[PDB]
Amino acid sequence: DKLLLANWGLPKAVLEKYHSFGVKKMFEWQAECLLLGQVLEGKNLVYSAPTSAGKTLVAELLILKRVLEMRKKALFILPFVSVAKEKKYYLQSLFQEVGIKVDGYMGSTSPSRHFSSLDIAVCTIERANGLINRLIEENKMDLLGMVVVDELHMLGDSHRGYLLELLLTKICYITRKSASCSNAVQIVGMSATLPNLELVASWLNAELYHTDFRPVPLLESVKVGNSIYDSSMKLVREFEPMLQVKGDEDHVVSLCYETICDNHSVLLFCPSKKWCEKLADIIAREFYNLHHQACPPVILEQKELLEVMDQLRRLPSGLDSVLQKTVPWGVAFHHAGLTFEERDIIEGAFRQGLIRVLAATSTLSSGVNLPARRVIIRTPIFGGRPLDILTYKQMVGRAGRKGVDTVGESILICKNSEKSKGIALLQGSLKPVRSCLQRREGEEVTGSMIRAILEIIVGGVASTSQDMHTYAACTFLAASMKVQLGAIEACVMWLLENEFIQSTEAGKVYHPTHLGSATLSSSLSPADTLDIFADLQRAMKGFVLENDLHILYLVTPMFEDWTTIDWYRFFCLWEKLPTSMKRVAELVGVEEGFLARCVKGKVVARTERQHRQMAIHKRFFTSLVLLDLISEVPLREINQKYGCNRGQIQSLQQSAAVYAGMITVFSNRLGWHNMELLLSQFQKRLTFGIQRELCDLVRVSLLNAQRARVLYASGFHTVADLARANIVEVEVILKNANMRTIWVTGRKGLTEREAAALIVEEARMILQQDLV
Amino acid sequence: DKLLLANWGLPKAVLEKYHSFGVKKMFEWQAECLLLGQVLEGKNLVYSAPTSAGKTLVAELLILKRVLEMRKKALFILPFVSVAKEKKYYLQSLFQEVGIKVDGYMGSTSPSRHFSSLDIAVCTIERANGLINRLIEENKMDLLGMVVVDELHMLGDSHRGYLLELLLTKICYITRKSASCSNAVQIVGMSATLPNLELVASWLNAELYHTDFRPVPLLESVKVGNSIYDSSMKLVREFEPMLQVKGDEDHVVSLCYETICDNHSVLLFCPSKKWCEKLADIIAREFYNLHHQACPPVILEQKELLEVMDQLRRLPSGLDSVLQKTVPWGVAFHHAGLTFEERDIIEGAFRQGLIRVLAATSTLSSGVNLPARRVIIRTPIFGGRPLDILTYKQMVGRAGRKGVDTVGESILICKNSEKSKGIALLQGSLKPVRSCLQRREGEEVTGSMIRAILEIIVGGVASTSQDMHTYAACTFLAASMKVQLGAIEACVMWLLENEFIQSTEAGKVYHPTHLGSATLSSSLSPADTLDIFADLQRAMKGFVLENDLHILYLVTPMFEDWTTIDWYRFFCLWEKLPTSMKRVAELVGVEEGFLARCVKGKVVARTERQHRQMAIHKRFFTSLVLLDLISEVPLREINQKYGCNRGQIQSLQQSAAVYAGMITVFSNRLGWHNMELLLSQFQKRLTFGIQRELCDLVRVSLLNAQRARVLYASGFHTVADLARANIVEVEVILKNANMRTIWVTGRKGLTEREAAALIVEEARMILQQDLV
Repeated sequence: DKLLLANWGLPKAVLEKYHSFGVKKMFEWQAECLLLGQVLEGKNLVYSAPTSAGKTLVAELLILKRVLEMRKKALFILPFVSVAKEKKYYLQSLFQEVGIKVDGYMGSTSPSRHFSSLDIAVCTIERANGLINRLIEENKMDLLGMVVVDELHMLGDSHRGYLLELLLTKICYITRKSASCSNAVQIVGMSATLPNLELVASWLNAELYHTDFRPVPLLESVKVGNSIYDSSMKLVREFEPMLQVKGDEDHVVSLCYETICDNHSVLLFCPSKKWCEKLADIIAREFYNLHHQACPPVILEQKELLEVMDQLRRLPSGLDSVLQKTVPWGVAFHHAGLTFEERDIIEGAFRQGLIRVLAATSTLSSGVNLPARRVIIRTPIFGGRPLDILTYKQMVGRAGRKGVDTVGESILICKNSEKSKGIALLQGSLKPVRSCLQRREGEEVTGSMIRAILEIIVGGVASTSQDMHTYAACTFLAASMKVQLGAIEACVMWLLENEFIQSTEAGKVYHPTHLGSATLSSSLSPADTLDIFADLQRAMKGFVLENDLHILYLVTPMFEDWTTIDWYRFFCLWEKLPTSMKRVAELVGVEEGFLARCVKGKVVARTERQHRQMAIHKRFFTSLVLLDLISEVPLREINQKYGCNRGQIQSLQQSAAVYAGMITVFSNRLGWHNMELLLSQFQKRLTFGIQRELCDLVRVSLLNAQRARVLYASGFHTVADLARANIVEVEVILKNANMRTIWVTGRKGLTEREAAALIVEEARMILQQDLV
Repeated sequence: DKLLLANWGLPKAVLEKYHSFGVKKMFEWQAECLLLGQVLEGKNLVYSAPTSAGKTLVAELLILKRVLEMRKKALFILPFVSVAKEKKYYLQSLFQEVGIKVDGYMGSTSPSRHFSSLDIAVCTIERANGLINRLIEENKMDLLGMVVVDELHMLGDSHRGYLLELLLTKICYITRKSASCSNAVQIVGMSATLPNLELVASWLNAELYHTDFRPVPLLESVKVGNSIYDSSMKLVREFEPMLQVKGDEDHVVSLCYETICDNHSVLLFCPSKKWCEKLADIIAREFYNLHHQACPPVILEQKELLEVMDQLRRLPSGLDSVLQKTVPWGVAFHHAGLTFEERDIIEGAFRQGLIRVLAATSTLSSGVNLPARRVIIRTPIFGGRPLDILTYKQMVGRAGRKGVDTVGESILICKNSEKSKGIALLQGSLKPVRSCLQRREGEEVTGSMIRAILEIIVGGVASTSQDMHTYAACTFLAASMKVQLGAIEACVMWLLENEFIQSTEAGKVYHPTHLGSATLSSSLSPADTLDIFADLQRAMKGFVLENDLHILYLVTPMFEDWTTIDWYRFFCLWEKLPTSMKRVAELVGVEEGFLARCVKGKVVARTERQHRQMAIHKRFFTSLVLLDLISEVPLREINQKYGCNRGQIQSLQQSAAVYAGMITVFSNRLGWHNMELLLSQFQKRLTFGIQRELCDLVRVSLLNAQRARVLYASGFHTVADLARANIVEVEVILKNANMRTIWVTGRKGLTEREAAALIVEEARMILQQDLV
C-alpha cells in the first residue's frame, strides 16, 4: 500500500517506537509531501498543515534521511523553550535507540556534549542565530546538512521573527554564494496557513505543499444569547442549559457540563489570570454542588488526582489555594502566574484526562500542544483589544482529540455588542507574513537592519557595499517588496559613527572593532550595547565587592513592564535597606529624593532624564529581587516583600540568566578579565537560583536547587561524592527533603528509589564524560 | 669493624646509591650516635657536629627506620627555600627506588600529591608551622612519626626563629598531654655547637651527642700586615706575596694565588655587593695579566667555562657584564643582586671546580654547602658592624674538601686597628640560644607570645587559663628561665580586646571568632591582621576592577626596606601614570603634594600620621613594580624604570606570592567570596611572573615563564595539548626560543631533546594523576 511504514524501509528501531506511539500508518498527504519531488532528494521545502495533521512527522522522516545517509548534522529551530524541551525529549527517545545523538541549546542551557559530538541540535531561535554566528566564525558551516524551522509564520510578528529572517538569509546568502560562485543545506519549514506561503517557498526556493486536511472534522460556531450560530451565521442550535448555573449569565459553566457528561475534556480560554482563577473556582463549586445535591454527577479518578496533587504540593511553591479546591473536582487553571513545573503537571494531567476542564490564558494556545474536544473561548475581546486571528486559529486548531473523537467542536462565546467581532474572527484570515525590516522612517533605520548589517560585517561576510547589496537581495524584505539599499547605507553610517565598525580605503572595505566583535559574539543588540558598554566602564571605575548587588545591577535586564513596581514597598524597603546596599544605590544613581516622589504619587516622566532616572530606579528595584532570589529566599517570601508573582520571578530569572551570559561573553571579548571572573558564575547561579555553594552539585540535571540543597546538606558536596554514595543513601536524603512524588522535567514523576538510582548513575556517567 | 653499611643491613636500593655517593663507610661518631641508646628505639634526639661532618646521614638513617617500620610520615624542616629544594631533590633521588614518596612545602610551592599520599614532607619553617596548624584542624597528628629539625640555632635569634619554638612546643604539648593523659613523634634536631645545647636536649627530653670531629683537620688563623697569626697570636708564617698586585694593598689577590698555584679553590667573603664585584674584577684582571705576560698560569679547560657561560646567557637576565669578563678566567662573584638561577649555576660550577675563586657576600656562608679549600674573609667588619660569631664559624666551617684535602685553611684579613676585633671573633664563641619570648621594658607583650596564645586558643587546645599555663610550662622560655604567666594573661587580654577571641563563663573558656580562625588559618600576624582587615573593608567598598593595580595594592607586602625608593623616579612616574591608575592612588590615599615633597627633599616621618602616609606612598610604589612584573615586563626594563636590582625584584616577587596566599585564605575564612575570585589567581601569577593565560601551562614543573611563553605562542595552550605534542615540535620550539643549555632547578642542564621528552612525559603524568 506504501502507507504502512514497513513499505518505506525505515530503521526497525524507529518503526517499533512509532508503533508504540501509534504511527503505524502515514496519512496520504504526508506520503505525497515526502514523495513530492526534489524534496526527497534535498531541495528546500516549505509546508503548512493544521497542528493536528501529523505536521512534524514529515520533518522527522527527512531528518532521518539526511542524518543517516549524509551523516551531516541538523538543526531543529523552535519558538519557545517549553516546546524546545518537549521536542528534545521526544526526539532523544526515538533516535537514541538508533544511536543518533541529540541534545539542545535552549534558554540559558548549554549541552554537555560539544557540537562536534551531536548529530541533531534542538534550539530556540535566539540560540540558533547565536550558533550560526559561531559556525561562521569557525567556518564549520559545511557540517550542517539540514535546518528545520517550526512556526515559520513567526517571521514577521515579533523580535523572534526578525532573528528568524536574519538566520535564514545568512544560510541562503552563504550557501547560494558557495553553490553558485546536490543541495548541501536543506530547509524544511513548517508554518500556519499564511496567505503568501507561495512567496516564502519561492524566496527560500522551496517546494510547497499546503493542505487543510485534519484527522478529525472541526465544527466551529459562535454563541450569542442562547443562539449558537455556525460560521456562516445560520442557526445550528439554540442553547438551553442542562445546568441551572448561578455564577454567571453567559452559560460558560453549563456549556462545559454539556460535554463533560460525554466523558470528554473541555479547554476554556479566558481574557486574564484573575478571571481564569474566578471562572475555574465557579465551575468547581458547581461540580461540587451537583455532587453534593446528588445525567450523572462527574466521575473522577480521585486516586489519580490525589497523586497529581501530591506531585504539586512537593514543589517549592506548594499547592495554590485555588488549585487545592478545584483540582480534586477535576478543574484547573493555567496562567502566567503558575510556575513552570506547576504548569507542566497541570498540562500532563490534562493529556491523560485526569483534569477534564482546564481554563487557560491565551499563552497556552501558542505553547505546548494539548488535545481538547470542546474548546470554549469566552470573548472576542482579550486584554481590552480584539483577539488576534492568529491566536483564535491557534486556539480552535486544538479541537478534536485525534483518533478518540469522531468530531471536534468549538464555541466562541460572545455578546451582542461584540458579535461583529465574533463573526469577523470566524470568517477572517491571517495577514500575509511581512519582514520586520521595512524601514520605520521616523528612525534613521530599523534596529533589526542595523543588527543585520553588523552580523555580516563582523562575521566576515559582505565586507563591502556591493556584497551587502547582494545579501540584501537574499533578504525576505527584497522578495516582499519585489528604499532597502538606502536603509542599508544608513545602517553602515550608524555603525561607523558609533564605532562598531571601521571604514578603510580599498569602493570601501569595513572592518570590525573589538566592540563590534563583542556585540556579535554576545548577540546583544547594538543600541543597547552602547549603554551596556557605558555602564560597565562606569562600574569598573568604582565597584563594590562586599556583596552581590552591584554585579546583579549590571546583570539585571532593564525594566520591561515585567511587574508593577509598588513604590510604597520600594520606599519602605529603601529605609530598611543596609547602608552597604545604599552605597551601591548612590554609586549607580538611585536617589531617595525621587523615590519619595514615586510613593507620594505618579511621576510625570515626560523627559529623558526622568525616564533614565526612573529606569535607574526600576532597574535597581528589579536587582533587589534577584539578590533575594540567588540567596535562596523562597519564591513565596519574595512575593511577600516585593509583591510580584511566582511566574514573574521565574520569567525574570530565566531572562536575567540569559543576559548574564551575554554580559559575560561581552566582557570576555572586550578583555575585562576581572569582570569575566565575577559575572561568569552568575549565569548558572541565576538559572537554578542557588548559592555559590551548590553550583557544582547542580550539574546533575535530575537535581533542582532543593534536591541539590539536601544532598549538599547531607555532605555530598561534589559529583564524585554523589557517584560514590549508595542509592539507598540518596533515597533517604531525598525522602528527608514508595510513591511517585518527585518531578523531573524530562520524565513522568519518579519514585525516590528510581530517581536515586538515576542520580547516582548520571553522576557516574558525568564523571566518565568529564574525565574523557 | 662493621662500620660498612652492608653490616647494618639497609635496603639495597639506598645502599647502592650511598655507594654511588661514596658513603661506603660511616664515621665512628655516626655509628655511636645511632647506637647511643633509646635513640634507635624512638626517643627524641638532639645532636651537633660540624657542617662538613656527615651530619645529615644520622637523620637520613632515622627517617628510613621510622618510615619503613612504622610506615608513619615524617617532616623535614629547613631554614631556607634554597636548602629545602636542594634537600628535596637529594631525598627523591635516594629514596624513590624504595618506593618511598617525597615532596615538599616551600614558599608558594604546594605538592601535587595531597599530604596523605606523601611519606616525607620537606618544609620551610613557616610552611611547616602552617602544616601543623592544619594537622590540628583535621586532627591528623597521629599520622606523623617523626619531625626532623635542622639549624636549631635559628631558634634563638631569627624573625623566623620563634616560629620554630611555637612549632616544637605544640608537638611537645600535644604529644605529652595525649601520651601521659612508645614515642609516637620523634624529634631529631641538628644544631650548632651551642653553649646550652644540653638545655635544648633536656627541654626536648632528647638524648644528646655532641662532637667536634671533622673529616679534614682545620687550620684557622688571622692575617695582619705581612704577619699570619694563629688563634693564640703566635706567628704561623711570615707572608710575602708570590704574585705582585696593583688593585689593593692587603695582598688578598696574592693570598688567593698561593692555593691557585695548585688545583685547589678559594672562597672569598666580602662585606658588600659592590665590593664583591670590584674585588672579583681585580682578581680576574691580575689572572689575565699573568696569563698575558706569561709557577704555572691557571689551567681552566675553557671548553667547560663556555658551557657555563652559555647556560647563564640563556637565562632571562642574560650574562652580567662583570661576569662576562670574570667567568672565563675562572673567577665569579655571588651576591643578593644575582638572579636565583645565576647563583645556582655559579654554585654548581664551583662544586665541580670549573670556577676556582668565588667571591661572595655573607648570605652564601649560611645558605648552601660549597666545599672550599682556602676560605678568606676580608674584614671583621661587615656592613659597619663586627661579624656575628655564628657567621664567622659558618664561613670557616666550610674549609677543606672532604677526602681531597689533607688539611683545610681559613685566613681572616684584618687591619691594625681591627686586630683586636679579629682575634675576638677568632677566639670567641656563640651566645646561648634564648626564647625571644620575654617582653622588654616598655613592651606590653611580644608578638610571638600573642601568636603563641592565638595558635592554641583558635586551634582548640588550651581553651582555658590552666591549660594555657600548662602549655606555658612546655615553652622553651620556661626551660630557659628555669613573669611569663603575667605576659600570657596580658596576651589573652590583648586578643580579647582586639576581638580575635571571645570570652565566656564556664574559670573561663575562650572561643575563636571568624577573625581568629581566619588569622590562624592564613598564618598572618594578628597585629598585621588588624590593618589587613581594615584595608580589605575599605577597598571592598570602592574597588577598581579595570586593571590589576588595586588587587596588587592589597597583595603587596608592607614596605620592608627592600629598596631605596628613588623619589625623583616616583614623581617622574607619577606625572606619566595613567589616570586610571591615579584613581587607584586617590582611593588608597596617595597624595601628590607629599610625593613632590619627597623629591623636594628628604622627608623624615616624625608622627604616626606621617609614618602611615609614607608607608602608603612606599606601598604604592612597590605595587607598581609588581604590576610591571605581572605584565611580564622583563626584569631589565623594570630595573631601568624603577632602579632596583634583579635580586630585589625576585625576592619581592617570592615574598609577595606568599602574601597573596595569606590574603586569599584570609578572605575565604571571613567569607568575602568575591575577593577569593580576584586574589587567588595572583598567587600563581606572582610566583612565576606570567599573564593570566599562562597559568594553566606553567604547572608542568620543567616549564618556566619563558618556556611556557614559547609553547603557548606556538599553540600548546593546555597541558592536554602538551601531552599530545610531538617531542620534535617542542625541541624545535625550544631551540627556536645541540648542547646542554636549558636550566632546570632540580637537575643539571638539559639538552633540548631531553627536556622536550620529559616535558611531554610530565604532561602525560600530570594528566594521569589529575584524572585519577
